[PDB]
Amino acid sequence: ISNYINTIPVEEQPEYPGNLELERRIRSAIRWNAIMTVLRASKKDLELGGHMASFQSSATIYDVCFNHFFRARNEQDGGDLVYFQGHISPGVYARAFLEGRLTQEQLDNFRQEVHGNGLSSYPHPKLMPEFWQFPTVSMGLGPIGAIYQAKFLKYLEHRGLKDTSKQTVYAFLGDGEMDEPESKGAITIATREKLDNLVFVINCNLQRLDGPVTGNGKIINELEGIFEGAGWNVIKVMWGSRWDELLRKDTSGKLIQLMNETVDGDYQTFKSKDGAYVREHFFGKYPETAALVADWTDEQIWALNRGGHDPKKIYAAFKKAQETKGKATVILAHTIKGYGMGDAAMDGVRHIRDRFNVPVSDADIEKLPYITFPEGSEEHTYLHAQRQKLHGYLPSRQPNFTEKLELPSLQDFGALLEEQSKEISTTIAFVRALNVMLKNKSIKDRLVPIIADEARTFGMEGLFRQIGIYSPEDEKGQILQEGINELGAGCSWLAAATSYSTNNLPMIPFYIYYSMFGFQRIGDLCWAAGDQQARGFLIGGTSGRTTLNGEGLQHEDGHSHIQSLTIPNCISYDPAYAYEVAVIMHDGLERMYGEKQENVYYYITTLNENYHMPAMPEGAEEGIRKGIYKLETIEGSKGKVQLLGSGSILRHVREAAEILAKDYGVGSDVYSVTSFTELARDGQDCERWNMLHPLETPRVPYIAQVMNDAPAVASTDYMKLFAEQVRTYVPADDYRVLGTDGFGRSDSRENLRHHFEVDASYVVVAALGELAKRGEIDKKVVADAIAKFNIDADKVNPRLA
Amino acid sequence: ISNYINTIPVEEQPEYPGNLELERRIRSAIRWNAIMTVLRASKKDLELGGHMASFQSSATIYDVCFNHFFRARNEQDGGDLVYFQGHISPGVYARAFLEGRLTQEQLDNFRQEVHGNGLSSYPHPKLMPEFWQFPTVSMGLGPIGAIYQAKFLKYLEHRGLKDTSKQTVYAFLGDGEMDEPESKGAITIATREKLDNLVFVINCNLQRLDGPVTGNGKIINELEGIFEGAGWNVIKVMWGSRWDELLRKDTSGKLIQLMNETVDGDYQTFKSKDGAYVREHFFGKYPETAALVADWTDEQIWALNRGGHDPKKIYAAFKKAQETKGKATVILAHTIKGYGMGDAAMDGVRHIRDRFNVPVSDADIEKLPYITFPEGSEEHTYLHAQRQKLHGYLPSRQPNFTEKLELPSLQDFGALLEEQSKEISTTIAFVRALNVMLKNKSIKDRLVPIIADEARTFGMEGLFRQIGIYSPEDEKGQILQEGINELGAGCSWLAAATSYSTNNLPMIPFYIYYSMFGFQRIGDLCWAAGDQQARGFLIGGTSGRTTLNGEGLQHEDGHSHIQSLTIPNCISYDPAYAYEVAVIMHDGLERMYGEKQENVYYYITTLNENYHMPAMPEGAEEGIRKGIYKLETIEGSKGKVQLLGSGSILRHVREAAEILAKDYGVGSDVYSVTSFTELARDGQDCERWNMLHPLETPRVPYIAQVMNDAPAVASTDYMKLFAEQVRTYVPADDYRVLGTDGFGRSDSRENLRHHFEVDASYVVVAALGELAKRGEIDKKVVADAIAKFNIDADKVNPRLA
Ligand SMILES: Cc1ncc(C[n+]2csc(CCOP(=O)(O)OP(=O)(O)O)c2C)c(N)n1
Ligand SMILES: Cc1ncc(C[n+]2csc(CCOP(=O)(O)OP(=O)(O)O)c2C)c(N)n1
Ligand SMILES: [Mg+2]
Ligand SMILES: [Mg+2]
Repeated sequence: ISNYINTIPVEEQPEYPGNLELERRIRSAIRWNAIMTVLRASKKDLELGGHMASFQSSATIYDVCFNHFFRARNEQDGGDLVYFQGHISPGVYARAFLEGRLTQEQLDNFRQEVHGNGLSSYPHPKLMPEFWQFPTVSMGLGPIGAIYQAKFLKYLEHRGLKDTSKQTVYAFLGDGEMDEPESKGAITIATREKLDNLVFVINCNLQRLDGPVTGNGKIINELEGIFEGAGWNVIKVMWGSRWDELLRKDTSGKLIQLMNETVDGDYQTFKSKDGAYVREHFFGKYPETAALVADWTDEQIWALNRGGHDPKKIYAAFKKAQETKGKATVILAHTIKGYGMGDAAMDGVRHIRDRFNVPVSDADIEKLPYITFPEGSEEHTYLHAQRQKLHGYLPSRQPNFTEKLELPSLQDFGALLEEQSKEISTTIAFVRALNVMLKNKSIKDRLVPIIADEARTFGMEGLFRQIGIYSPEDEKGQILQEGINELGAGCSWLAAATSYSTNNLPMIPFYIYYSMFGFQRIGDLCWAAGDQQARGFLIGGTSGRTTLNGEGLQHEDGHSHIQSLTIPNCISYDPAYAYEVAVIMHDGLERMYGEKQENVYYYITTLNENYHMPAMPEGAEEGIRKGIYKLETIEGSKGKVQLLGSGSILRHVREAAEILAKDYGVGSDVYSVTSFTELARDGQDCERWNMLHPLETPRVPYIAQVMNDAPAVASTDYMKLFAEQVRTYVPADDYRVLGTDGFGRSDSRENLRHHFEVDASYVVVAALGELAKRGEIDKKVVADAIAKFNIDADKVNPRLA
Repeated sequence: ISNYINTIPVEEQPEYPGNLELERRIRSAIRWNAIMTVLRASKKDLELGGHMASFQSSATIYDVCFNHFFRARNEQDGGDLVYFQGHISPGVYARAFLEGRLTQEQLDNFRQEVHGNGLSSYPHPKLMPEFWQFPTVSMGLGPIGAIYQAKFLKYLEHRGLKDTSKQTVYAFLGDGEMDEPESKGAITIATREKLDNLVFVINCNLQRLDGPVTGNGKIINELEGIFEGAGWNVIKVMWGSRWDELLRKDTSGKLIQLMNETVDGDYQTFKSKDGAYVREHFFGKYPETAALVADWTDEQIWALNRGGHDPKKIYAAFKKAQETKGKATVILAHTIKGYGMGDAAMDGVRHIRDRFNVPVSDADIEKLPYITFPEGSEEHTYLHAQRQKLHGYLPSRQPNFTEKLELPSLQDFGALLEEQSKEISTTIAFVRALNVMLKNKSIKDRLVPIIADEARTFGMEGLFRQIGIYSPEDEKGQILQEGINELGAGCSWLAAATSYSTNNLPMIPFYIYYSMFGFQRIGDLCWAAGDQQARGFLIGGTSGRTTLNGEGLQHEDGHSHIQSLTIPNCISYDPAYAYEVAVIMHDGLERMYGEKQENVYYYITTLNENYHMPAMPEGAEEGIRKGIYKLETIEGSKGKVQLLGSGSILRHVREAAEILAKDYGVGSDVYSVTSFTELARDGQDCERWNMLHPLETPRVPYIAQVMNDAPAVASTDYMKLFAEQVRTYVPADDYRVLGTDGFGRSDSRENLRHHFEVDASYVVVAALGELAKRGEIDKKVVADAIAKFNIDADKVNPRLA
């Protein structure tokens, strides 16, 4: 930790290149319109919300960036990637409005978006696909997402895919937000990777929402201490220009001492007092410091400002950041929260108009008018000139990539469609499918395989020899090895999955990890990825409750699909078979990166269990994509049922079908369900359409088109709700679902499948139970099956075990 | 960063208090039994799994701790709280066996739990309630959990609730695991809170699973740099005692330079070679370093070891940490991964028996026999003597607390059971309920209100004046204000929620935060809390997709209940009314902290929307607890439907009920569903039991004892699955569910409820639709209703919007 003063002394401060007074006129209009936007929303009394205090404290920081640093998307690269702090969005809207990119009508619909001509509260690409780029409102996610975006830009350069050298990634953070573990938890990575294209800009107004970040301490010193410790270049923007004469005049060093010893809480109290209270409780702490302002009027003292409000000090910091190589830079900008808002942070509005010399007359003020700069005006000319020199306007977003990729055909995955000689797993199928893609000339170098330390567990090690590990194992390595860091891997996957938009360079990430540590562990990033329109694959390896058998409670995933079905634009599959994996991956590839350019990402759970992989039935492709297809029909004269299974448990349903027929003369239709979720969604879509078109012929869910009315039983390696979600659409009156509800534990697969009551013996007993409720067989036969299979009818419910 | 040598020079090292030769014998027997345990499991060929290399690298560190530092649970306090590294559990089991706490049959059932008297793969209290305490295998979670556990212990002391001053929290971490953002993301908190009762022990073997943490860097220096910068006391245990002579006679300072400049990758290469290789490639880098070992044999050079394997260096580090105050200490223990296994770091294990001089012939070795120390042997006596001096054995766990609390009765919440005077929200109801608890002499000081920065948003500010904010706003403050850090807040909640077991001191936490940032953001910790048998309350505030209307996409929660239903021992509720909040909170209190001592925690979503709160219907209490009860029946002669709602949408369902009756002559039963999830679980339980007992009187799902067979419609502020989950158990053939599937966006509550198709209008159309399909009313009536209500039947499905 250094003294509590600017890192860049005035003697090393470059001349400011802009027109300060003109820039302030423009900035005042931006401040005014931002406030107007929020107040007009408030007018409506619809509890719309919206903030003002934060943008007021960071406005000047952003203003210097828009006038002298931020590069917009251009023909060479995507421009600077700015992770705008979420709640200062009203300031971004105000500026875009002044630049003529948004209309008054849109500002007037700030926070009312359902009817189409509105503005989102925060940066949501999914809601404003041509405007926002990075969802930052969910705090903590901005900072780590930025780190990995910066890393991904270096990767694209190193791999010879795109020259991103002129791009800077800016993460605009709040100081309270730095308490999120995700905010500082990955900062050493920027040093390991020498991310000199990354700048963290922390607005140190010393406050969170409901109080100071650390009133009894010095949050700026805390941040400096740990970032410096992590190898970052730290630039503190502490004081404005008026302090420069005062500091060089302090030959005693007591002013510095005074500044260093004062704590956050006290600096914040001074901010509320007055110029007299200041010379008294601050400058008046020591005679030498009190003597420095002895010849100062109380008004001249109150004029002393924080560095984050002085364009000259701000500019020096971003310039130094821009010049720095070898490591990332973090700028700690000292500001006043609710700057110039006196009242809280009609008289209040008048105070603001006056404080910032806003060009709004007394006759118009009550109309809360927006201010505009006419073409020909000095303000209009300068606003646009500065931006034209930096390549246009931002933020802006391109929702589709321009190039046409020549994707592999399903035929290209032919070997995976045939019966397998060796027993393999769906994870081995996934790796083989990836190898098929790495043979495609068009996309082979666009693929981005990602792992979180573990590769061998997923049989990814063979790929290493072929494409190597990215390690600026060299700078040309293709695989991203992110270590024991699922959030980080997820952020790399997200940067890759959105490169198609950000850099007009489609990249296709496959991130494979232990499924339990996916949505459960990085779920907020997964939701953010949907907002960001990510197009990529999440492969949840070692999936299924009973299948990663020895690992136990915190590893056995019988519910990731329940978490994944909550994401609207995540498409989820739980395939059993080698060929389904191939069809599913080919289709996802086509949908996301073919002409359709569908904005969805995929989640495929894969397995670590080897078994016989049969050939794909002729014509089953569409059913596989839609979610279900009839695999086999077994003959039986005594009764008929339908049996459904997915992932590793389909095996055992299929065994149950043999037993039902051989031992009980009960025929069955047997379905592989590659996606209960896609089927449930299709069902809801049909039910919804039907309800809204009462005069039309009811539409039929795909699952109801595949199935008949015979009593049905489903079993999967996931909790019962996974299969129960399609109940409403299943055309049979009786539908019984078995599942792995309950905490996992270590044992053999056989023991866990019996414990969770999903194995063949339970499927059989479940099927006979339905046939008994129909009278087709005597209840006694079900009782006898239970004893026959050594099923303990009285063991505790697995959910409670 | 300091030089790459021990922090503690030999000169300041205390004399080792133990019997080194006897300790080594005992330690070798533990290493052996640990290996035997895993190899026997392997032989079964059931893919059980299990690690050996990591415990070998950390065995000596744990050994010094077990013999000289770890305090077991005792009469005065819970002893030291040791977060053992997940996957060195075989070593803990081996020591426990040697201590006579586990039988051979248990070791022989390592990773086969299902039949009882087995052992979990990792620390899972839910599975071994009297043994393990803290679930750590989900790497990342142990370090942050440990930080907040240490802070919680300080809180307990500061609040005068329990003298925890003699307890130390030890977090045993891997160096690769430190990459998880959660591992270092909160390390600054330990400094803010002066956690001198916290010791992080990082096993620096330089390796994660598939390779080095940073082969081209120095992971120990990275860790030292950031922890030092975060204000921690860092103690490096780099080199064993054989190096002391070398460092002492090297007046050139070259050995140190050489140690400093060598990177992790090269150090790992040395360990894979031999003495000659080290002499040439390490010491041979400089004439002076070559000179230091010129008269050493290659064997003597090869004997040089890493500090983490020398009991004397280990002891000095732990003793120093024990005397360090004002901040937490992190010990960076340098070790060799695959220690003593060398060749592969039945007989290929005789290398291990010879390496550690294990008393087993080259003929019994194939039988993988366990070593024990008979009562009376020098080893047995010493093993137990050292532990007795430390109060017994650990880990161990007490499942229930001993004291009896005198809990508030439901009548104590009587004011909340009456009609409220003004329109309030369920969040206001929650705060009023907490206030009733704060008046109970028995539990008032055991309550732990927890917030993540925002308090005003949840109306928690009034409490600040009453019970204060914990700030060691002073150290007697009761509310934990964790800032913008949901994971940290969750970790404080977890420490509080398990204090009943850990410290035999029941504390009752209530963590309120924005519901979107609950399971979605800290879901892996919520799963771990379940494993840890947490008993507390998670209050998801500002919940419901349409209800936190202006906030938009990353805030509007219409799915946390889908995430929460995945945790077996989380009981979830979405009440509509203040009296339901009261009944649920009272019941939860009695279940978890009353004589039942049920191992479940609660999740209650609450709202930020005010509306009329009617009085509780007489006798509705149990129905509120169970999940559903009938509110009223409205007459109508043209048809009959059932209408269900929960949370903020119930009042709109009631509006629909009035519209149906008054405009269409359609009567209704109206139900408030307080918990769709508990009803679904009850139904699954009933059906499971019935089908396993085909001849017995079947169990009737609770929901089926409340609802009848008239067509039903449900609507809630959550995606359709939340209400669909009970379909199988609803006793009506038509059950239509409305929900908030799709990404949220900013608008008025009215606009969002119409966009998400969940408002009164849609419920009416849904109900009329069912009647028309029964030919009870003309299909035209539905079409006209759609028109009358300005419903756009062709707008896109909200799930895709
Ligand atoms: C994960 C998450 N938790 C909580 C919030 C709610 N929130 C909105 S503004 C705010 C305070 C932000 O303080 P700080 O980061 O210091 O920024 P400032 O407004 O001072 O610039 C919080 C906690 C959020 N957006 N995301
Ligand atoms: C969140 C999470 N991700 C992945 C794993 C899988 N895993 C088991 S051991 C291991 C490597 C651990 O390396 P390190 O932390 O360095 O410990 P060591 O065994 O070297 O002492 C990993 C990643 C896990 N347990 N938890
Ligand atoms: Mg702040
Ligand atoms: Mg390691």
